[PDB]
Amino acid sequence: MVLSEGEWQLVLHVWAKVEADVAGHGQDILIRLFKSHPETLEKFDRFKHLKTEAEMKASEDLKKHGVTVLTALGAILKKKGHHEAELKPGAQSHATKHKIPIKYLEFISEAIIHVLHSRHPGNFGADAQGAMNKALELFRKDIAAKYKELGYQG
Ligand code: HEM
Repeated sequence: MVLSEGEWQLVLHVWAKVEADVAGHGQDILIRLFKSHPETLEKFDRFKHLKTEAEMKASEDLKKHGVTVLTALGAILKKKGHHEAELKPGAQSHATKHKIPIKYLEFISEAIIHVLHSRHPGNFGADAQGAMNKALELFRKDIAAKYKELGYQG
């Protein structure tokens, strides 16, 4: 698939807002993922022990990881589809070290859309959400194709 320039503009316009507070958005998103799909928490040996949202909010370690996740995703989005090289080392770690099924990448995609919709309603109307959704679908498809080349396709 290919996003048009106007689609990339809607994505990067809301992303610019997100970047005013990377740590707070990172936290909101991981917590939304873990609350909505608790099975995903099981993949993190680092956070497996957290029992409530309160504990999650208080974890500086979780917040640090949120920053890491959104910084990597932001570097990919800013490539506007030219992300081949950037994708490769994360596809390999997520496929053979962490073992993350594509299903779970769909789950964090939903969490991202939820949080942006809640925090940026004026910049995240139907057209901007449609563009972000296509950008995340592009990302998942390319990561799925890499998974296949690497032997996981899990
Ligand atoms: C937008 C999707 C995602 C991005 C951009 C992302 C990015 C990253 C980055 C940059 C790291 C650190 C370096 C590395 O190990 O590659 C990481 C580690 C990790 N990711 Fe992801 N990730 C994503 C989705 C997920 C999902 C959905 C899960 C699991 C449900 C997951 C599980 C992990 C685990 C287990 C680690 C290692 C945590 C530790 O430090 O112990 N990731 N991720």
